[PDB]
Amino acid sequence: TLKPKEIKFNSWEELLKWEPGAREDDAINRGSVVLASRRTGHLVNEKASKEAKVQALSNTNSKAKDHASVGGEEFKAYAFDYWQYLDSMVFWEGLVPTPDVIDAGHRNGVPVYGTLFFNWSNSIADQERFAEALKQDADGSFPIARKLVDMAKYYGYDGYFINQETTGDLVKPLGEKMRQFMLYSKEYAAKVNHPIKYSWYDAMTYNYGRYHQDGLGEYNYQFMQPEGDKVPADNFFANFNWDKAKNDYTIATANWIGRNPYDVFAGLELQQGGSYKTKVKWNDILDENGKLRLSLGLFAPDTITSLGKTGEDYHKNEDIFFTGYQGDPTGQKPGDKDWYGIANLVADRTPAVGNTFTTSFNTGHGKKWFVDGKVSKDSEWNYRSVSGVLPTWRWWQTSTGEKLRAEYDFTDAYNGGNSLKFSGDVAGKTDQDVRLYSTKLEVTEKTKLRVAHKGGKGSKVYMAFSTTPDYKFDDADAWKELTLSDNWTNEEFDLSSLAGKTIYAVKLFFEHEGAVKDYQFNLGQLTISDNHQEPQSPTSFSVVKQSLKNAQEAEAVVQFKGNKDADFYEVYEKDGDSWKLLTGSSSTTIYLPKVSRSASAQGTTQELKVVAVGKNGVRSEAATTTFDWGMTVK
Repeated sequence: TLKPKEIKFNSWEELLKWEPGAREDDAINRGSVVLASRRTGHLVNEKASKEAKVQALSNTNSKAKDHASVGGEEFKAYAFDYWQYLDSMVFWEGLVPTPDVIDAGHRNGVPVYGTLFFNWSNSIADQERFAEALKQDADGSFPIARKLVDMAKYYGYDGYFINQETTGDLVKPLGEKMRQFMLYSKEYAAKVNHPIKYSWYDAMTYNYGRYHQDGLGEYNYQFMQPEGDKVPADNFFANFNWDKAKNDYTIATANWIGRNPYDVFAGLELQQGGSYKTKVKWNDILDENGKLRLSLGLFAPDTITSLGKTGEDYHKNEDIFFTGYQGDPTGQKPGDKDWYGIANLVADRTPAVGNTFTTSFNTGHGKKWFVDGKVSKDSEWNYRSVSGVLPTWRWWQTSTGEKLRAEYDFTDAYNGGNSLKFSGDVAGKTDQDVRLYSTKLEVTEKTKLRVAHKGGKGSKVYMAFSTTPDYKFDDADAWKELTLSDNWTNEEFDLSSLAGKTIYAVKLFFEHEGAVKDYQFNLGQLTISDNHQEPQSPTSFSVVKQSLKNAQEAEAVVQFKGNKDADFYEVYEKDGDSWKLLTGSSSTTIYLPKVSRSASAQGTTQELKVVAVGKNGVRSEAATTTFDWGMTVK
């Protein structure tokens, strides 16, 4: 079988038999993107906290029977892009996160954890499964802990969330061994130079089996207890029935043991709640100033995909959840709403740091895949490995009058599945802006700006940069007017006049001199970089495996050698006289679910190509190979 699959073990015996590289889909299942660094920018909301954090517990993947661990030929997906408000993402459905989640999170500077779940049960089988995980070697080391760390290192993810719901007589005496399993793990992980973190569900008490405190208290503090300068659980997930007293108790307990209260994440039951419709006791967790006194644990936020019928709906509903009903991360919750947007309460972070930043607003899914403004893949996909960096703010807008609607555009894009679209009936003379990205980008004599865009008829449009951390746009050398036309254009601007300065934010600015019915402008790509070169072509490109369905459709896997300048790679087939994109991936091993030929295809072979897409947004030259069908079509 060629299709890569999620990694699951039926027993601890099977896990102990695990070895790096010993599975046929290992080359594909490894994460390929290193965890990016992030900056915390100037606060944009008066009620947001730099202390309060957010951890998502997400069922990230399709549950369809034969779904691939990389994604699939379907638009609808948990195409998460609100990384800027997350501390970490927990892959809820299994032990080993998939490469599409790992790569997406890491590009955005968010660590990704697997889940170690012990069944809500007191069956002897389950208590034994639990005891067995804590088996020690002669030395007191934990062989299961080693395999967990070895896998985190090999597949390239950042640790585990432990949900220990198993209870009973065999479970009760194992509090210290559970605690030492976590401490041991982290010692071993530091020794293999791949440190991990643990997060811990409020379930198993130290001495009394399963009992949720809905908080940190007298029965579970041991799992957070400092051991010299180390700790067992890094993060604690409080059960959902917290209130004012329990939160007070949590804070008191954390403080007494010498832990930061913000390492406790108050659970929100978003599955039974219905995402942003969840009835949260905000009054119990916000202080007198309207500010979070604990961190927030999002249970099953992926639930939000079921609130709307389309992929477009997914993003619009995520907006309500993460930015809030007011629709601007600088604004306050509306008086007629109960839900606070995460941005209302928690500060954003940004991976746009260094000398180079690029994005084409790739959300990791699409109805089509565009290549420089032209349809290349004329059909639906989700391959979240290629998820890029979407706007920090959705949407921070000011206007002398009315505001354009900002949204994702899945009908037209420059590169990937979507652009950003700004549209509305402009009623009269107006100046307005859309502040898009928080950044920390160092400008040199070599720094250029590349912007791909379309439309804007009836306006002047500019891109402007703030060269101060407080996001002021007062620098005359930091404004570039765009040359507008009705088709996609990609323009380059010299930033050398800003050499020695740092860019902290990116905005668009719009001027309309009068009314404009049906106004529309699209932003399709944004790059700030001191490198304008094509990355090297991939080398050693071949079909390594194939499986034909018939003379016109096959699965394949391809492999090649890439380079450090590549962000991700695109694979295409030649369909008659037209190159058409198949898929993209951060990896150098790539599954092709459908290589296909038309009824009139000539010969017994077909050309494929792979292209590196640079960290600077520039494509390499293609590497090519020949897929051999072994047969003609007719």
